[PDB]
Amino acid sequence: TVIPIQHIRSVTGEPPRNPREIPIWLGRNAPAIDGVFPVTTPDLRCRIINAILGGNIGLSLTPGDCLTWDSAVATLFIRTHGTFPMHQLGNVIKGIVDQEGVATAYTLGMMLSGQNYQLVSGIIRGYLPGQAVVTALQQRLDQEIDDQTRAETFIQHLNAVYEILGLNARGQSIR
Amino acid sequence: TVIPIQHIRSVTGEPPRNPREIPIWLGRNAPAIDGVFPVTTPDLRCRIINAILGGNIGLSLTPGDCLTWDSAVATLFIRTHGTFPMHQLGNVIKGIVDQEGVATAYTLGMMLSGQNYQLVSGIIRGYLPGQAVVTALQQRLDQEIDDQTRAETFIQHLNAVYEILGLNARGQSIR
Amino acid sequence: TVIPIQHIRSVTGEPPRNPREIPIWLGRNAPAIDGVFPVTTPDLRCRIINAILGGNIGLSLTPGDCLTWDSAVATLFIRTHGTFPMHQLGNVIKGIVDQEGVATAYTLGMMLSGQNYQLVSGIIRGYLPGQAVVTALQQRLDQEIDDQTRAETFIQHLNAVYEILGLNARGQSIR
Amino acid sequence: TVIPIQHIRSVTGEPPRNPREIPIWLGRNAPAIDGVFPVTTPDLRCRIINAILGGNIGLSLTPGDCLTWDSAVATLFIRTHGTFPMHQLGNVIKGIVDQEGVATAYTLGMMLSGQNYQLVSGIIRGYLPGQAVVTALQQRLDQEIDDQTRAETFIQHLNAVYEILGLNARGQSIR
Amino acid sequence: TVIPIQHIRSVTGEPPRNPREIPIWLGRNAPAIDGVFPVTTPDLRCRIINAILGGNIGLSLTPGDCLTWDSAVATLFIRTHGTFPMHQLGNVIKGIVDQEGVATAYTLGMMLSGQNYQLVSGIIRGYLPGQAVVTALQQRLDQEIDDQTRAETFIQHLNAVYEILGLNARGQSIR
Amino acid sequence: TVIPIQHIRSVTGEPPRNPREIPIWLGRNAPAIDGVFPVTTPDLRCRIINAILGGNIGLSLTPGDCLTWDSAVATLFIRTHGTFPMHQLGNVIKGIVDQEGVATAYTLGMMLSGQNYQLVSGIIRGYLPGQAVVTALQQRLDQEIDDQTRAETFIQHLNAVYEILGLNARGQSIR
Repeated sequence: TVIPIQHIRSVTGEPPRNPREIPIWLGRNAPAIDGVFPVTTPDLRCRIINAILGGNIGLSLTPGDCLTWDSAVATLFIRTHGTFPMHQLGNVIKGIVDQEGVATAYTLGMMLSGQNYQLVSGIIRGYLPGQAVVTALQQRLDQEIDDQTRAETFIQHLNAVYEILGLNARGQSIR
Repeated sequence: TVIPIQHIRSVTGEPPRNPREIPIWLGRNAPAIDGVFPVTTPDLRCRIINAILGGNIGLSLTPGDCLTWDSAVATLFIRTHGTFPMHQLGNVIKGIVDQEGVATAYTLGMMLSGQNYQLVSGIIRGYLPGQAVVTALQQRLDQEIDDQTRAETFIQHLNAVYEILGLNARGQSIR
Repeated sequence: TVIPIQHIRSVTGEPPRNPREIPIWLGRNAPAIDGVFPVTTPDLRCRIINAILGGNIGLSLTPGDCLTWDSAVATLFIRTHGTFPMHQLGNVIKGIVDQEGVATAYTLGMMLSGQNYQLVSGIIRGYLPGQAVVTALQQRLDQEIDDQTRAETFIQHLNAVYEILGLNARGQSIR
Repeated sequence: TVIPIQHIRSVTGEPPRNPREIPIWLGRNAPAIDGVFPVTTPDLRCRIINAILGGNIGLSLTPGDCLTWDSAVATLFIRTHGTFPMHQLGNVIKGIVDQEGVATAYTLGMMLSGQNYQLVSGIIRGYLPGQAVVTALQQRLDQEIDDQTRAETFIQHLNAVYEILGLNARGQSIR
Repeated sequence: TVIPIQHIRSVTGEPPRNPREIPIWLGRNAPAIDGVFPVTTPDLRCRIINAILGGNIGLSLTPGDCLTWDSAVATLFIRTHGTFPMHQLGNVIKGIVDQEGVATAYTLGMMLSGQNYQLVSGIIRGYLPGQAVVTALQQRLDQEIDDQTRAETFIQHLNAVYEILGLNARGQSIR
Repeated sequence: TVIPIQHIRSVTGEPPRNPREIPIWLGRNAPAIDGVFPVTTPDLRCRIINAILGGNIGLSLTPGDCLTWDSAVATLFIRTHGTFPMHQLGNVIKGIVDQEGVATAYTLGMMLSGQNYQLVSGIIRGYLPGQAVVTALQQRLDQEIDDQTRAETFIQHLNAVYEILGLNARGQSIR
């Protein structure tokens, strides 16, 4: 095969030069890249990741690393931050909430941790924008069946509760 | 099934930064997008929209919100301006009437509103060129049988009235 | 299908900024476009025109408008100039013969005036380049059996008289 | 069905601005265009000329005119110069020998005249660069069996005689 | 086959202006090229390198010189610097562990030295990043069988130790 | 069967205007051209060269002249510089020796000369750096059997001699 790199690299754009911003940059373009091209085999994830990173030192992956987007995003964290990602999940989540917003930090949160709803849910509930929201969001997530049902319906609920109070993704008033 | 994003960007350009300026940019550039690469289902429209807006998780859509290029546009306007933003919808429409004219202000307004004949009809009738037009246009639309039918035959009737009086699109004379 | 946009756009160039000029510009670059990519169906004209004129939602066409290159140019004229009273058809046509010449002004002239031969034939007669050409043309049109055939063979006969006298499209001498 | 217009436009270049230069510029570039992409039908030859010229010029041809490259080059000469190319054949050939030398002027002179070897040879014999070149070239051409084959091997024989005297393509002395 | 050069040449970028900088630039950018287009044979490595470096008849390789990317990078090194004697292998390697770090310098030193594991292991032990690394790495290599296994397990151990101590490739702490 | 002239010409660039400068320009760019697009038959070599030099009939090769790249470049040298142009071939060569060193000069200087070992050997020996270089290279080349052999091993032996004395490519010291 040959990967359509002309296209994939228009969705994504050019990467950040500060190289401990990279795992979060690749983390939040992954959903888009999967729409524009079906990435099925770990060989193609590795090929795509290595193409879009270009000439950066020590930052090529192996197909061993790139089994899921998570596993890859965790491996590029370990080679930049030095630590494992799940020895500072708290600080990383808080840092994203402040720049990008809750629905972003939720998403990267469950890439880095490894689809651990319990933990990431609890760390986020900390950084929600005001007490009122926290109570609102909680009663919606308590009326699902399982924690498997809650990890699909979490963004759907946050987006409904922010409509009522009139806030804007980054958690500021529209009003 | 490679969505050719590089070509679609060649025609539309880059979307704005200030995400209050995204919902109209998407309505304006819609019939260009659809000429380069023709969409068919909601599925594809989702995959195209998300890929254009890039690595933005906050303004990401789902198939549910994308039956039509209008349903997509409406959903984004409620996330950015909030519901019942009637003073702002007043202001985006008054702006267009001055640059473009009333038949453009009508279609963009009706797109951003979720095809709300009653609201947008009302706003435009305050920005028409002079008392005699308002009255002539209304008498024609009142003869029509229901509100679905008025929304169909509005640009039609506005033209007929503007032609008699000898105005061009921007409501200035050609006699 | 797959419309070769970035090739078509290399060949035509950029559409002019004052949009009153567009309609005559889409006429001159038609036989170039048909070179690069043969436009068969009206659905394909719409797609190509819409992608060229970019994010200008004022000028978007439908299959309904663009059946022939001349139908499409006629519509785009109406929207940039306005619908005229018949008594002013003369003043539109004159203008065009000074830019483009008689064969242009005839064709648009019949589109704008419900394809009526008597009116626009009678108007054009006035603006030909010299007495000789006028009588030269008539005799060829007076051998024809009815006004239906005259309406077809008008361009054909006009070119044959301009050949003989040694005149360019604008009706001046080639030297 | 879709011609490679990107590749052909690299081989030719931009057309010259002064349109009395166009009909010879197209004669020089023809045999290279035949190499890059094969041109078999009139309908193809038409399209390639119409796309190269580009619509700023307004020199559109038809599948009747573009039958053979010489018939196309013939037609464009009339619509710029106003005369027939056979009105002054000497004064065209003498021009092309003063810039590009004998082998260009042989090649366009056969194009304009309609493969009239007997005439074009008789004209160019006058403009050759010195008595012994003339008498040396006319020894070789008199040795070959017929005139069909003389017109084939003419440039093959000319390049030889320029070698043995040490002149370049523009008939100047190399030393 | 024809190779996708325009795509490869958009992922790597322009090669540096000083040609002593070229042989390492090519090592950094190898994995990217393998991403765009998987390079399988020595032939295809040659074709790709020769096209990227363009007009340099100076640095053009053959299939002999490029079996593996590490052969090419060595051959290109010998040209741009010159073959140097044993006592100068010190200043070559120290120069590189400063730019790129131990893993790069080990692989090139083993290549510019005819795989002299005792020499290139000895020199690299002076430029390791702290005494506790020097000692930890030694123990792992020591409990291997012979020098041939030690040569092929070196980079495996280096990285394992660098991981525990939490260093990046350039050999500096990131915690 | 399209020759892709836009890809080739993105790697080589635009050939120089002064027709004396061409033969060496095509020598330098030869390996990069066959990197982008693999030639095989003499036919295709002919077709690519004529496409590049464009609408230039004065420098137009035939398949007879194009067995190899070198055979083309020799023939084009003889059309522009003369037969036995030995003062001229002196200065192209000494020129390249003072920018790019002896090993390029031997390779280019050989193509321009149609692989005339004894002539290009002779020229270069008088630009080598110092008397001790000349004796040693000569002894090593003399130990060879045939004159064909000597031209296969010439660069190899230059670099042995150069590497004892401790010189780089450009005849500069490396101590």
